[PDB]
Amino acid sequence: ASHDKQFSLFLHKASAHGWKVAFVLEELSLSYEIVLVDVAKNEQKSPEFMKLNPNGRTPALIDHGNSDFVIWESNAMVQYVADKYDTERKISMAPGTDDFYIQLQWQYFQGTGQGPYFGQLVWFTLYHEEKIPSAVTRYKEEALRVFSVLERVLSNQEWLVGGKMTIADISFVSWNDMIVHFLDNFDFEKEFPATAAWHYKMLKRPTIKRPWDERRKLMSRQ
Amino acid sequence: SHDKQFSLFLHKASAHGWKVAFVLEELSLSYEIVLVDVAKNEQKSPEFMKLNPNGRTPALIDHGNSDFVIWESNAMVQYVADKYDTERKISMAPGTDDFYIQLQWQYFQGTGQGPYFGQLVWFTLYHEEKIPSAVTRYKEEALRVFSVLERVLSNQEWLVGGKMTIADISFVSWNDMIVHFLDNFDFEKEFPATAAWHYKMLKRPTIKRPWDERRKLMSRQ
Ligand SMILES: N[C@@H](CCC(=O)N[C@@H](CSSC[C@H](NC(=O)CC[C@H](N)C(=O)O)C(=O)NCC(=O)O)C(=O)NCC(=O)O)C(=O)O
Ligand SMILES: N[C@@H](CCC(=O)N[C@@H](CSSC[C@H](NC(=O)CC[C@H](N)C(=O)O)C(=O)NCC(=O)O)C(=O)NCC(=O)O)C(=O)O
Ligand SMILES: [Cl-]
Ligand SMILES: [Cl-]
Repeated sequence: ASHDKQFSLFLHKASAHGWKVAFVLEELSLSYEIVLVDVAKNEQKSPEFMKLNPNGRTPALIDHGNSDFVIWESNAMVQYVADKYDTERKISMAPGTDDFYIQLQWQYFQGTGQGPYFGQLVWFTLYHEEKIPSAVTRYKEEALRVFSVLERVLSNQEWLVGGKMTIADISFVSWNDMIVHFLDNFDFEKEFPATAAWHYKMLKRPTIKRPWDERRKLMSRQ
Repeated sequence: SHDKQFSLFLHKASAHGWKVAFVLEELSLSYEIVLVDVAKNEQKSPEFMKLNPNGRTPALIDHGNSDFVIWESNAMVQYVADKYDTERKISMAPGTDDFYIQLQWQYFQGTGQGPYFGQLVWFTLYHEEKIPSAVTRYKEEALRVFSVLERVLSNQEWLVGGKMTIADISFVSWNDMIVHFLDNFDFEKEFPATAAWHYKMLKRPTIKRPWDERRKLMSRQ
């Protein structure tokens, strides 16, 4: 509000979800200011943040270029910015097309399949009040299953939809980079070669590397 | 093998396929239910994985659109509503701000209600080990989901656009299924606005009819 960027992006630094939106904003050359919402201090349950998102979870977006339009759910945030602002369709499918709905299917797989299950692996590994190996194993195996699904497609085609990198592919990047540290003796390239190549190719793009380097800086020992 | 516009592949006990059936009914679109029995691991069959590489129900084939195949229940709903609800009886207009609010709520359903409700069911009934702290974690999360809905629905009739849409409809099947997994739970007493909203939708014949079909199928092994 007291910055001149088109978007306010509210995120928690350790989360996969806000940075995903940042990747897309960078790709689309849209200006944004990050506003940190510190989940470690329970700031996501503050009245201020819950006015933005009644779910009380990060991230959320305010589009100051559209009369301060507020939207949450990281995948819906991505869809909103791509549909409205990716005029040249550099990284998104045209609305209405069959491909748009396949692009949507893949984002729902990311949001409902990758995200919550990766999140439960992290939860039972680090944050649950007791250590439960059967629960950790359940979600470790699920993470590997998710990689296998991606591999089954990406070993046969370059990108998830439309013959080029889109918001569907981009949406997996942050969680995929985060999760490898929670898997046993994990060699990404060895175990899922096509998925690894796809992941690392995206991560080399300066539009994606810059915010990801910023996350690393924010989380690093100051 | 049938003359209906859609083949809807679902598992009878799942919340997700019936949600799609509700929307098909609302839009007077013809469909044939094709059961994929998860109890027999049919969701990992070669035939089904050709439809959905994730190997989870449901999936859709639109025989009115060159046998278009799509999976993820919320994406299936969006496709059907965007393409066929031209009068916008139960959906927001594509492109509009309200479309993205409608999308936000469907993602809350798909990423927030569904997976957490599903883990409650999992740790209650299906996990090899019985783990009280896991059951507690997801019971509390289910109640939290209701509290989010209540925060909104106590102040406005519908989630978006001043009308019942696919956003509201998407919560119905799971909200009926979950209450049997909660202790000492009186929906109306605990979350009065959410309860009234839910019960109103469940009463619609477009929703009750497929839900009664679910009951029928559930009753027979
Ligand atoms: N579908 C939503 C998901 C949004 C989401 O997951 N937001 C997280 C980002 S913080 S990152 C994920 C977060 N981790 C934690 O809460 C651990 C914090 C640790 N104790 C500390 O002190 O830092 C978490 O929610 N773990 C449990 C789980 O995933 O089920 C959040 O706000 N969580 C806070 C809350 O729920 O109150 C979207 O895509 O936008
Ligand atoms: N985001 C997807 C979710 C799709 C989904 O959850 N599909 C389920 C429907 S069956 S219902 C949910 C299912 N239940 C079970 O696996 C127990 C089944 C019992 N024995 C019976 O016979 O009904 C399950 O996946 N429980 C664990 C969890 O939710 O994490 C499925 O195919 N599961 C099979 C699989 O994953 O192999 C969508 O919305 O489309
Ligand atoms: Cl975030
Ligand atoms: Cl199903």
